Amino acid sequence: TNQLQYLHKVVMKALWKHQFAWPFRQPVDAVKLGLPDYHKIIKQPMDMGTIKRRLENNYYWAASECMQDFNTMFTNCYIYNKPTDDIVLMAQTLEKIFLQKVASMPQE
Amino acid sequence: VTNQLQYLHKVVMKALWKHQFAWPFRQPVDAVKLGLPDYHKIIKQPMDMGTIKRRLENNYYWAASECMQDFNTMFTNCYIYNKPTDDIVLMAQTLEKIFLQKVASMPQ
Ligand SMILES: Cc1noc(C)c1-c1ccccc1
Ligand SMILES: Cc1noc(C)c1-c1ccccc1
Repeated sequence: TNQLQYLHKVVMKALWKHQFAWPFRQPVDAVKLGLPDYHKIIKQPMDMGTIKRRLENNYYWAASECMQDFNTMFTNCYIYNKPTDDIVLMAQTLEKIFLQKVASMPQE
Repeated sequence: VTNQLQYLHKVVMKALWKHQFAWPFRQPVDAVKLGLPDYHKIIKQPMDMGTIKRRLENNYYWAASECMQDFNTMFTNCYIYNKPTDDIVLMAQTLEKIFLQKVASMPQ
């Protein structure tokens, strides 16, 4: 759709290149990061790499569905991490940009 | 008074305000009442639907994005402060899904 094209080419491209985006471009690697409780707490892992691949494989049926995945990614970060962790501030910044760009999305 | 702000008031806020899970969000978190002495130490910008509704009623917002950021802050505060297993997190997620669904059809 026009909306999914906007989410891919306008919203995602703007988040992806951001200086705080690198932790969110691929799944959380709990082994590498040494977080053995990560998958016990976060039951629906999500990241922008997964979202981008879904957008490109025509996985989504509606823009809302893609937006839900972005939300899961941010929510997972807030739920798992300590409120004072830098990663929370990084998610908040990206999330604010996501909403700004979503506000200008085409209507269909 | 913009087309988008009207949508936020008449479609988004209308849908969320009356929801069966909305009650904890209709007024600011009362840390004294709930016995949460650390709430304001962790959450620096409290937000709730009553405040947002008032702002929409009183033409406080200059742009739809500003209102959208208030909704987002309300939900994000809830995910950051509470434990992963708290019911309030599920309630917030249910409301936020509706928020995103409706926002996907907001006028461009
Ligand atoms: C992203 C993200 N969400 O939770 C954690 C933990 C991360 C993360 C932190 C550092 C590097 C990569 C991912
Ligand atoms: C909403 C909300 N966010 O954190 C807390 C704590 C609440 C809350 C829980 C029960 C009743 C009212 C607010």
